[PDB]
Amino acid sequence: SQVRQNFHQDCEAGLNRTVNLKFHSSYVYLSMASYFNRDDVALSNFAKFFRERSAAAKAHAEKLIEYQNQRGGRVFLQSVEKPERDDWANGLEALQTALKLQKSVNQALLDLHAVAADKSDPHMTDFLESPYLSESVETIKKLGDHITSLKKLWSSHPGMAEYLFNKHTLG
Amino acid sequence: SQVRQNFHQDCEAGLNRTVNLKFHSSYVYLSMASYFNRDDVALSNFAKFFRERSAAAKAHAEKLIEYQNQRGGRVFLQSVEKPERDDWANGLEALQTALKLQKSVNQALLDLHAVAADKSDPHMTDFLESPYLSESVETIKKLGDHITSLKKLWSSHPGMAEYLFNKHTLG
Amino acid sequence: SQVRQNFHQDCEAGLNRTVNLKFHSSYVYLSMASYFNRDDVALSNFAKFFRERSAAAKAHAEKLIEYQNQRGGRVFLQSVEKPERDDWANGLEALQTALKLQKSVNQALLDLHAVAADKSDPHMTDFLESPYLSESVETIKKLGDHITSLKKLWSSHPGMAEYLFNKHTLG
Amino acid sequence: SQVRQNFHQDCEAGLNRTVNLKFHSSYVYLSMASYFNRDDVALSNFAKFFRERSAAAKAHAEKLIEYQNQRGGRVFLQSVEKPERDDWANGLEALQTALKLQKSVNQALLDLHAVAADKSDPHMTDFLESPYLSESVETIKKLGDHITSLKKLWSSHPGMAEYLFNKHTLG
Repeated sequence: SQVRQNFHQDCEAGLNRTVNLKFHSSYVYLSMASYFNRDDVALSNFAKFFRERSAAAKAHAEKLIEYQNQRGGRVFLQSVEKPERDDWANGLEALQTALKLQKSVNQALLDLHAVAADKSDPHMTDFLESPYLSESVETIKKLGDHITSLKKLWSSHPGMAEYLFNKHTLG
Repeated sequence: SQVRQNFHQDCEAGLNRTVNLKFHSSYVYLSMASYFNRDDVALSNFAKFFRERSAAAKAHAEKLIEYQNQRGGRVFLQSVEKPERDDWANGLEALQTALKLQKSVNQALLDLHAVAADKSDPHMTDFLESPYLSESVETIKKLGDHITSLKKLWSSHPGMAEYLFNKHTLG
Repeated sequence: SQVRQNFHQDCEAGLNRTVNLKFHSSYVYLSMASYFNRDDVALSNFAKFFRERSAAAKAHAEKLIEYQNQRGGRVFLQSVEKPERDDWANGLEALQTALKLQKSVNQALLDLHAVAADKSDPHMTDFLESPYLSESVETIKKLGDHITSLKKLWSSHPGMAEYLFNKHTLG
Repeated sequence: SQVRQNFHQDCEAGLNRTVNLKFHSSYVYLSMASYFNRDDVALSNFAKFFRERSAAAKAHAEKLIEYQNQRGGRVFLQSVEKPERDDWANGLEALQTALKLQKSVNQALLDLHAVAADKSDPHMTDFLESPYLSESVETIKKLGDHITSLKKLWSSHPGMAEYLFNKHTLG
């Protein structure tokens, strides 16, 4: 590629693994969003919250593909694995799963950053820092906060907990 | 000082002790505000409430320094002692601590007022009355009211209590 | 903390030392601001300049506390030491002291950055770079410029120097 | 007087002495204002500054007369003594004279306040505190500041001092 410069094979490869990871998390969140819109769950604001999480992950995957092109790397798309579950049990459990999800995605980004730094690619590290890494910690803190608030209410009445939270926090 | 007139040493000294007191209470409130923003506490409106309490105390300290200058007294700043605790347990406890804090600060202001009156300084007593003393009783009554409302809810479920109050009263 | 990830003890500790440092510099500047408002100094724009320096340092300390929370670290506040002097002699001397102050604070930030880099924390280094490090060099250059301009005038008449500068540069 | 209530003879008498005092200070300031408009002095902003000082004193005298009526006391006007000088030498000297003037007027008000307090008249003390006493200290501090700034410049060149100050401070 007449455009490629100071762009290592490992950073190119790591970039492709990371877009698939982003697509998978988006799919996981779409699943949760759909689950909360079931007539037997009916927590519209929980569903709305995960639709946003999904859209954001989808957008990140798309920007990574664009970055691959901008640097002269070549895009290779892999199949997107289905979410691990079809039923998400409840609001607290869905929320807890997402925290783990966000942390493993955050770990992958840190790893990609490390390769970029190790290969001396200041353009990629700068690119990965904002808004990717910053987005991760903000979301993780937000999710962490939500889990704490829901746990408090849960101790009293889980049924009333989800309803109150769905309305006053996610609404 | 070519400006000094009818300004006693004790009122000058008492003024400096009181600014340090104001700075300390501001620091105490900053501590509480930070505590409520912890991912394991997550009571954003409680944090917001104490940020206001802090800013107000900081502002009072600053106006007292200005008053010292306006009268021809000389400002002497002392170190600001750290808050007594790093952990504030919970919403009710933080609220109760603040009531005591506000009352001891209110007592100090009454004492400063008494010295000013005793030294026959109508400018300082007038200055201390509004908005300092008036600010104190308004805040004390507000804090007293909040403690009552939180105690009611607390009897049922503390977890749900903090969440409801954080939303409907402090929000 | 369910939120903590890739956040080292040293970066957490260094963050707490740095907020205390920021609080102390803010206190130093408040002192200078008050000094210039004395009826026997009367350099209102010098006072105004240091009130800004103070407010900015206070704001930085507050953002660092927020960063500590966002990463899952725990805030520990220490006492804030009083400024080294109560009298700042004159405009040039106050200005020179501030340059040293800003440089030692800038050095501390570079040191904190080095620990973050050494521990491989791209989120913290990115956070420290803008706007902290950038704020430091801009302020240092501004202070350096002011000292040069005041020195020129000083050689002729210090009395007239402070008055002219207070009006045409700081005004 | 069908209106008089809790109004002592001494407070009534002290009120009349104080209006004459206010009228005299107004006259003194009119004199200074006129002096600075002389073709051989020509410091228009100094003149403008003293016209304001004059108008303010005149206004205070008028409000005191109104207060006398509102309480059911009876107004007795005395002759207004001419200012002590016709020539005010220069800007610094005029400024210094005014500081003394303002302090002796401030002392008289404190004395009147003391009689009111001693006679247990909360309406008069409240009336004397704002805006009379507060006006006094604000003006005294302002005058004190101006004298300091002018002294600095004076040390270098008095001629240039008055000109610069007339333009940059009083303008």
